[PDB]
Formats: sequence, C-alpha cells, structure tokens
Amino acid sequence: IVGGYTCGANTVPYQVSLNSGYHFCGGSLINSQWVVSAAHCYKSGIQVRLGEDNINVVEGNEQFISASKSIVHPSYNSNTLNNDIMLIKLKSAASLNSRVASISLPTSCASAGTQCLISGWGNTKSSGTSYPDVLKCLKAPILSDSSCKSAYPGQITSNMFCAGYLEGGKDSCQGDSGGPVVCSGKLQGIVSWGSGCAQKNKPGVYTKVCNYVSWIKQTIASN
Ligand SMILES: [Ca+2]
Repeated sequence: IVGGYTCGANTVPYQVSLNSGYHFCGGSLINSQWVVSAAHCYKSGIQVRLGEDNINVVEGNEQFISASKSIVHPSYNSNTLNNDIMLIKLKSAASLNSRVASISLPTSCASAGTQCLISGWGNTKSSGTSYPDVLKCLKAPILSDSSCKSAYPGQITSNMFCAGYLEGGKDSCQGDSGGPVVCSGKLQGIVSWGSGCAQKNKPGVYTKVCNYVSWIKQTIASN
C-alpha cells in the first residue's frame, strides 16, 4: 500500500497473509474454513496466516493453518486477469474471535464514489521498494466505469473496477494482491492489478466480487 497508514493491530480481522515460506499475497477470510484471494496469487503449498499484524514477529494472536485445496475461478484468464479470483480451503477451521473474523459477501455491487478500505503488506513505494512488516491500510473511492476504461483502454472487463486517485500518490501495490477491498462492510473487491503503483492516471484495478457470489456460494457448498 503506497500512501496509506498503519491500520493498527487486528483492526482488519478478516485480512489474511498467504505464506509459502514468505508472505506473498493477501486474502480475506469469508468463513471459518474459506479464504477469498486473487487467482494470480495461486501457488501450490500455501499456509494461511490469520490474526497477523507484524508478519515477521509472532505476537500471540496468529493462527497458522495450511491450505487443503485451492480453486482458481473456472474462467480465470491470467493474460487479462479477467476473473482474478480464487478460493482457498483451510485444512481445519479457524477459531473465530475478536482478532480473526470473517467478512460478509455482498448482496449488491458497490457504487462509484463509495470509499472502501484496502489493506495489505505490499510495497509502500511508487518508485522503488520498501515492504512493511505491519499491516497497512488505505481508504480509496471507487471510480466510474468510464474513468476506469479511459485509464486502461481495451483492458477493463465488467468483472473489474478501478479505485483510487488519478492524481497518484495513493494505491495498492505488489504484495497487496489478493487482499480485500471492503466497502459498506462487505467484500467488494480483490487487489488485482494496475500499471505501477500510485502513478498518475493509473488507478488500481480490482476484481468485482459481487459478480462471483453465486460461484463462491455453490463452490463452498460442494467442497
Ligand atoms: Ca505476526
């Protein structure tokens, strides 16, 4: 997250870190057994880390649970990142508590102009590299479809939305991928892509979770 703020420990209790020997993506806990993340975060061998604040210090509220199954969306296209969504099943259910909690799936799609909370352990620099240890947060508005398409001509599908600031300075970034965009208390987006981070006229692009709720619900009823 570039241009964000330190969330505060366990104030985003649905945020997970995906670990394959190191943090590599975020995710969102949607019930005690299942995480939503980006399909481009697929790796074999994933351990889900819940209750994290500093990802490099065991502070006492973590739950580390191996994935048993990962399910990339059936129509995921890694070239365009259309349908950039994946489900991860935990080997055992998390213990839900004040620091480890699920986020609701949406009923309706969020609106342009709504301010959402984006979070993660990704790079904090637009130019260059610096990865924080503690979780970072950013409030960013959903942009109109027209603005999004103008920013990325020929690249935005109905399964994507833009959020952020066209002047630059504030955005998600590498290492935030797969993490949550929460608007009106529901999971409306997944950190997916963007041209650089926080550059002028190049807002973040996020997977439109409201289009996936029936797939998520039938998949978790079946696995
Ligand atoms: Ca920790």
